[PDB]
Amino acid sequence: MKTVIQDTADVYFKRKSDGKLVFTAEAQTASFSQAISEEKLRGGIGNKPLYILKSEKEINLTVKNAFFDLEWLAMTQGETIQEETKVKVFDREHGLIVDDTNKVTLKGKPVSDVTFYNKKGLTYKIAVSTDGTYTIPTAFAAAKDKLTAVYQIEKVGRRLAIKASKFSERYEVEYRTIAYNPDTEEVYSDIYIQFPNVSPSGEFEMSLENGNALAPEIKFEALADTDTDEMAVVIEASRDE
Amino acid sequence: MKTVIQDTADVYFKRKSDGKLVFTAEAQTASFSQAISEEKLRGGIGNKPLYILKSEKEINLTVKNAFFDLEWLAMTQGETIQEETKVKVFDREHGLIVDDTNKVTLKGKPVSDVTFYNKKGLTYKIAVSTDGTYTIPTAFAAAKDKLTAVYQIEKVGRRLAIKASKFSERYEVEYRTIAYNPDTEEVYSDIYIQFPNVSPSGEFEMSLENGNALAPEIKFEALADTDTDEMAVVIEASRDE
Amino acid sequence: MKTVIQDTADVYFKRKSDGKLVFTAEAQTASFSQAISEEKLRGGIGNKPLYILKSEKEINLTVKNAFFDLEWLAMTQGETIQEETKVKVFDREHGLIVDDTNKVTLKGKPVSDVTFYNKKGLTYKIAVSTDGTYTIPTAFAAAKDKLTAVYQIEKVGRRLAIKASKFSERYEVEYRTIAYNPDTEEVYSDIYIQFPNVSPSGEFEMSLENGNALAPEIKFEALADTDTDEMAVVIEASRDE
Amino acid sequence: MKTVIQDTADVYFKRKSDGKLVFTAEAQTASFSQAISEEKLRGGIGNKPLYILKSEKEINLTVKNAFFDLEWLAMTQGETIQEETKVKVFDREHGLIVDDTNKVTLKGKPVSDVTFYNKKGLTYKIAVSTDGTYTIPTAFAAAKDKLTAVYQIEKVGRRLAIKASKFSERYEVEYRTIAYNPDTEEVYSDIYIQFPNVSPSGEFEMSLENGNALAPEIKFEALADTDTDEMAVVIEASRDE
Amino acid sequence: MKTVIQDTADVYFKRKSDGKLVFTAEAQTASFSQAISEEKLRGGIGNKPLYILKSEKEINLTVKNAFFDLEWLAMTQGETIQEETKVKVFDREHGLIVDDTNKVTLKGKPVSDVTFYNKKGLTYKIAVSTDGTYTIPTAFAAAKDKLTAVYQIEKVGRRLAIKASKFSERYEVEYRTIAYNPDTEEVYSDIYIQFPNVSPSGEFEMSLENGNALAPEIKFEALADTDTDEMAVVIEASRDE
Amino acid sequence: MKTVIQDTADVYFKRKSDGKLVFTAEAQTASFSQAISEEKLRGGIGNKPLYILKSEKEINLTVKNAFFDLEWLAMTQGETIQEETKVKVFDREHGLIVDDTNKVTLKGKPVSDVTFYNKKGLTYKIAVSTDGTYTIPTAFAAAKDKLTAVYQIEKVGRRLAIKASKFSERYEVEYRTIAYNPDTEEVYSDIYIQFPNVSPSGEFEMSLENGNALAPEIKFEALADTDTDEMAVVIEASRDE
Amino acid sequence: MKTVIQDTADVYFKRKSDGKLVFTAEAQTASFSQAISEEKLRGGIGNKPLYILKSEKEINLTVKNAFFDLEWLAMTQGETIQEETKVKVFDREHGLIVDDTNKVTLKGKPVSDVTFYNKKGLTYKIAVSTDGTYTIPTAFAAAKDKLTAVYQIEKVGRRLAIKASKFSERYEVEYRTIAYNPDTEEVYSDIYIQFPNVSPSGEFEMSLENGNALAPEIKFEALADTDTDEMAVVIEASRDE
Amino acid sequence: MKTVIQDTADVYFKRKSDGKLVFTAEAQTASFSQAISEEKLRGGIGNKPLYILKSEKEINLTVKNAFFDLEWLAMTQGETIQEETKVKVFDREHGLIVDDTNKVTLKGKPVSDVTFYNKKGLTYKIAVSTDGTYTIPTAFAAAKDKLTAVYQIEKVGRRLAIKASKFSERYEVEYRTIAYNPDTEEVYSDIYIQFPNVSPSGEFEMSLENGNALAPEIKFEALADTDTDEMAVVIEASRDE
Repeated sequence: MKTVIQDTADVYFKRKSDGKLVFTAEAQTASFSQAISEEKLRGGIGNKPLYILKSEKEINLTVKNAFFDLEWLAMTQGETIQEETKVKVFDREHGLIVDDTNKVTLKGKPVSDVTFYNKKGLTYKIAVSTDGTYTIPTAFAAAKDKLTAVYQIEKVGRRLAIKASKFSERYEVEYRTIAYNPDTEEVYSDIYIQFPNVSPSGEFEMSLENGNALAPEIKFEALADTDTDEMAVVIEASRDE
Repeated sequence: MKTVIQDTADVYFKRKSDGKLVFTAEAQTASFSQAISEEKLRGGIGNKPLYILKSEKEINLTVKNAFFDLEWLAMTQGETIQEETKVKVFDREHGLIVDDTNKVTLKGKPVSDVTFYNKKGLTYKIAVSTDGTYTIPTAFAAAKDKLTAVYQIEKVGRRLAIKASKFSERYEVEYRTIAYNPDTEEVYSDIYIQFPNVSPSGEFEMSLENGNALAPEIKFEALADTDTDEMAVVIEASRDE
Repeated sequence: MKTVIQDTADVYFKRKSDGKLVFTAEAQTASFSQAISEEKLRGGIGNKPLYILKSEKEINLTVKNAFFDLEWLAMTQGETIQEETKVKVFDREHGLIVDDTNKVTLKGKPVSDVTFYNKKGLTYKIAVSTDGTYTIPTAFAAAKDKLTAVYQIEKVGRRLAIKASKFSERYEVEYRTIAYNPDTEEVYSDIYIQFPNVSPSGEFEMSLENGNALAPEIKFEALADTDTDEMAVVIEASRDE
Repeated sequence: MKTVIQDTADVYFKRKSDGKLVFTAEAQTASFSQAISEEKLRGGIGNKPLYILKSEKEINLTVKNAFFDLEWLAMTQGETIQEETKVKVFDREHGLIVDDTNKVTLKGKPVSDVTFYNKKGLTYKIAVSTDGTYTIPTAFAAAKDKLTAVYQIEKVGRRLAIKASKFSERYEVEYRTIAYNPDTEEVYSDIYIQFPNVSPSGEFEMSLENGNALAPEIKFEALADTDTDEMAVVIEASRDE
Repeated sequence: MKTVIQDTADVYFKRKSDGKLVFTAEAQTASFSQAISEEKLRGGIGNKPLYILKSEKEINLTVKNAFFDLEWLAMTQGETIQEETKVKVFDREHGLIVDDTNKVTLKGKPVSDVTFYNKKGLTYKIAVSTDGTYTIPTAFAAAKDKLTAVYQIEKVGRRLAIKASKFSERYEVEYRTIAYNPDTEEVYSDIYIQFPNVSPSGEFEMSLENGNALAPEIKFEALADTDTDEMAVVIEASRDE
Repeated sequence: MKTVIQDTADVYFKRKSDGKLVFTAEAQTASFSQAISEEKLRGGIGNKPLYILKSEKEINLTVKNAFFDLEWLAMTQGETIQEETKVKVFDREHGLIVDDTNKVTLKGKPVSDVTFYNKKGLTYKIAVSTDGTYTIPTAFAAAKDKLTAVYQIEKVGRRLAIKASKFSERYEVEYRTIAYNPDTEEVYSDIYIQFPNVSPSGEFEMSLENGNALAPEIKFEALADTDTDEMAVVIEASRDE
Repeated sequence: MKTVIQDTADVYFKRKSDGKLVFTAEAQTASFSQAISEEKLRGGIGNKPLYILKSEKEINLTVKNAFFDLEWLAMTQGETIQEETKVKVFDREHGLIVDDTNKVTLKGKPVSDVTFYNKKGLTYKIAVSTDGTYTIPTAFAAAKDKLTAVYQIEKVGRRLAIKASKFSERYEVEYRTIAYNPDTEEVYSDIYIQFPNVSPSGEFEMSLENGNALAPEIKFEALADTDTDEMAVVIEASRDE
Repeated sequence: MKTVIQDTADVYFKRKSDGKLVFTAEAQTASFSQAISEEKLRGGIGNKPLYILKSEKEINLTVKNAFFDLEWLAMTQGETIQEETKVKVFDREHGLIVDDTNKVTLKGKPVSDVTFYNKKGLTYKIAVSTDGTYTIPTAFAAAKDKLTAVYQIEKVGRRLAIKASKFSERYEVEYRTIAYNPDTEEVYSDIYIQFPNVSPSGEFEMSLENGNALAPEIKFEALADTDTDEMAVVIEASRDE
């Protein structure tokens, strides 16, 4: 019976090392693609084909969500997130007014060497002062001027490390979607697609566009189950259960 | 006479072994492509080619429909759709309330472990309780909290299997489209593009995106016929004869 | 908890030799991408164990701004910016009128020879005259006609030479962005991406087309740190801690 | 400082062979690109990237004007335009009336074979007639019908021949543009880019579309100077000096 | 000399196909608004305009009448008015009182079913009431209540179908205006804005607004006649004849 | 100083080719506009507005008089008034009474087919009767009725043609107005707005409405001067000097 | 608390360099509007909209006065008033009684060609001389008849200059309005609206009609400040307490 | 049944982040609008026939008050109001009489600069004088005259900052209104409209006309709830309960 599919799929992930379950109900794209190649045998005067050898197969999976979480990034690297880490980040203060004594006051807690910029693009590089007041040369900026400061601070958070010697883990995936009857407009069937023995391929892109959304990508490549030689199964149920 | 084409084509199939005329008249795209490659032999002082050798042709077919059928994906593979098979799928139930005596009531019928998710993110693996209720611990959710449950259940339906198997059966594809007269507007002729020996290959792509129009995509490669040494025939049949 | 990221990160560049700080709070695009090398351990029935061989990791960075700064040009070609340098540039004059005695007046200060063009299109090349008035041949121009003049003048300003010597130095790069709470659209956390050992790369396209802004684009590419074996660090710092 | 560029550039070409200078004040695209061959050194466990190998620094130039001028595309192809030459061109005549004697009369001076087309799309292949009168076959058309004709004529004009020949001519190129101050909306700087020792590499591309401007394109390749190992210089001149 | 005009043009429409004439009546509004669309070509610094590529013109007409006639909708559609066509409409019979035995009669010659509405708005659909009796159930209404009845009858009259394709029958418009002497204040000239080969355009609007006249409006687009290119002609006459 | 303006008009046009100063007259409306294409450059977190890109500065002109003159239609389309051209116009006559012999006598001079309208809506199209008497068909009407006739006649007068070709005439325009001092309500300043190098464009619009004297509308477009690069000049005078 | 506003606002303008101050105390309208870009984030089964995904922001200002000040046009175009400049203007004279002996006495000081117009309306381009009376061509008019003349004079005053390439600078704007207590009707608070870093926008309409005042209109677009990221400040202060 | 509504609605706002309730009792307009968008899937051959797909709904809310309150536009831009803050405002005195010498006094506390204007219109800037006396050049104005002064002062009040990187939060809304009866005219029902999960879109327009009341306007955009899949609910009632 011909159907019409118009939604995305609910995607279920399972880890074949411990038994974790990661699910997504806000998917934006769920796709799977196939590829097959064959070889032919030829010989004799005129390399006419004499046989058709075995055809090989490969299957790829792509999943794109509409949210962001660090678990999707931890999946593609195989490295555990570390809670409560002390990191060193950058910070910037704008609109600082010098006094007639050529001194500015910093409201932050500078850690590294402080950098000062003025309205012409010149740079000053001055170490951390104890009392928060610095001395600025008269050639840099005159009294009643505007300066900006850049420095570093300590913060607390979570950490994920993208190393060069960590590609890990093997998963199992399921897709679920619905299919409609094209005559009475009612939902007719539920379609399930099962992939056992998949491996996460390293193809990552984080584009922080102007506006827009993130929509992370995750990509898998399918293998064959050892017990029963299957790579993907498609089940078309019905509303007769 | 020069004409105008502004519509898609019907994509009749027919297997050679046994007559199974597969029909589709609600197509969205039908495309045909040709490429030619060539090799040469080099020579003496000037590296000029001497004589031609090993020139080949290759014709590729692409069909994109608008509806969806499981007998359209069984053509790329070589397996068969096994009716009436009992399978295992995931299931999800949102919004379970924990009562005063730290218990939750389950409305489904699991055939595996039950995974519970709280409002920030966590896991709890418990086994099937024949009574129907489950005792959530105290450190997970206290009372008047909303939890999510994920199971595995059983269902009956059609079941395909994408294996690495032998694809043998060859088909006879034929397209049909009508052409219009630019001067006065009525049909002038019908255009047929009959491929005489085609072999399932190339690739497949199922992209489930959150809009609509799944548009299943299939490709084929046309090989030279044995008796007539043909690959594709283009026919223009006028409506005046 | 899942969040929504709709913004462009602020970028910070720091040279690892001295510590020059160049930042941008006006960026339009900031992205990084990953790549890996994949192959299969396969062959057929004999090599039934199929396994994915993963090797080699690539991390690339691209930043697109909206203003123009010459420090970005100086970064990709390691060379200090010469300042207050006398140079020679072209300058043209339009709409000059020939007098009765075939003598035109130039109000510029030429250095090289002077080239004169007429309205139909020719060229007269003459040397420099001290008083600033040049004789004109009778055939090339007539009385009360229109001419234009081109020469070279002297100007001062900055300079930066592109030599056939590859750049040097390595940069620490930081991206900073923010994430939003889904259910109640308030700011939840700040996300930092850090690259500790990253080299620039030469991929420039400085296209100046009419009616469009410049939007410079710079490309970096990452190498492993020699101690921690890292290439990038992703930090998610909550705003309530 | 951080300037804004929102306009194209005026270009200047000077030939180093004799003396010539050609400029543009109407260009539509001025582009300058750099390409460098980069490979990686791979090491121990995980095939980590450690060092980058750079070579082959090349610079290319792209100029697209708004007018069509035969002297400008003669730079990218080394030849000379032979003015005032006779040549053979194609000609087409429409709307011919045939009398009752199956006779047709042409106007013009054909030099080659005459081809006739009817209203259905058939071809007639009559040779040249001395008095410009032809006798169409009865089956081709009847009285009070309409036919069109194709033949060849001779014309006088210019002529440029594209061959396989070495040009070996050198130029000096200069680009000039203006740059505004973002917080005062006044012109702040003039930006010059200088290329000595350029050569006209041949990558011509000409596309004529349906109702669209042509914008001819010419490409150049910049080579290193043999006196100060420079390939391009960048100059920023402030109007306050 | 300085004609004053203070009236509305008396309009006449004529058709090419057969030549019937309409609008022997009084109008309210007439216009012939004219427009030109231009395309630019820009280049150089500042995007100065160089040359144009438009060569286009258009003329539009709008006529508004204070009366109603079915032919004014026949010119906005590609169809003819069919006459003596029996058609089905809706009638009504308001006012019914439920008695003890529920026996009330309807007058007329109904064809379709009758619907009855009470205070609670219950439908209680019944078939054709062949006699003048129909029952009422208790939950519908009590004794001595008020009901309203609706049904469908047949009528004979003129008809005008509206289809979704095809338009023909170019028209000729003449704005018969009258000019008055500025001094005498009596007819000085007779303005005859004639317009050959106009085409109807479908921008119809029909709204009824509680007692005000409908005042239908018709729109036209004027084209060059065949060869003379006289899309609009303005004629001034005199009373001196 | 601040002044109050209540009057208008005093508009002068002067031709550039020949000296023709037109309508030293009192008008109704005389406007003056300005348009600039502005686009916004955005970047950073939140896509903040930070610069405005401005170009394509244009100025238009609008004049509306109080009388209708064909000398003012000639400044929009370049086409000379073809004076004394015989033209074909329409004419209707009312109050025709049917006699007892089915005869209708026309006192006019018909030159085309005549159309008769009855009291109900029957249209009778008949050819020109040279005897001055018309035969009345029996089915058209009965005796002692009122009939209307419509036919074509010829007349003599002026004629202007609207084409779609060329406009190459230039003018200089000046506006004069009066401004009063607010504290005295006496005449203080004369304001002159002068536009050099104007060009007529076609944007005509005249609506003939009932009971309303029209205002013919004429539009122009100002263009940049060749030597002064000025579009409009605003001049304020003083009555005390 | 709750206030009632029924008045306009006093408007103050200040230039951000050489802070020229222009204020108005007789205004008619002071408004400002805000706009943002909206979208939707969707996903999952169905297309349920998840969140809003807000975007770029815009603020526009409009001021409408009741007097005429030349400085408003001088801030629409980034130019300066040039005081005490001598220019040429037009002049007209009616009521010229034609004196006998072919003389007409003048009363002004013509500087250019004098043009004469007769009763029926015709031209006559004479030239210039100290002829209190010129010499009439009896061909034109007769003695004791009417004549009108038009010529030019010289007058000194202020002037502006609208150039083809001019900016609009940047400004700070302030609106002041009063608020009322709704229970007792006494002035409670003063509301200030401060717009820093705004730019004038050129869309100027200046229509002069028959007794309609002039009512100027000026428009601004607001851009964010670099230091505080502020686009508008709304203060309720100056409360009489 | 059929009810007549002649009243406005009372509005309640509820912030789902801190538990803040905002209540309106003096409203003028409460509007609620709804739109449905549907796209259709099309097949091939001949025409492109149809199939109806799933549709989407959008709901908008609009509220208008009668009193001005700073909390209303504090929700469009989510940002708190800081109390008792120092601000700089403009001020001016009129009617200053110059002294006998040539000096004037000011009974205020200027901050930045004083810009004197005279009765004819001019400008004389001078820095702040500590003695409270200012000297004017005699050419600017003379003694026994009147001048005006404009400057800045400092004040203390409440303050709202409209920033370019801050949007609103999530809210819940309810409208209440009263219906009538068309026969007994007493009262029939209370109509409630409830909107969960709304978001205030920024479509802001506050204008200050002369002698016209100010009514602030607020807009919203409905989003479906995460539990009931609902956008807005309409609740009827009755007075008989």
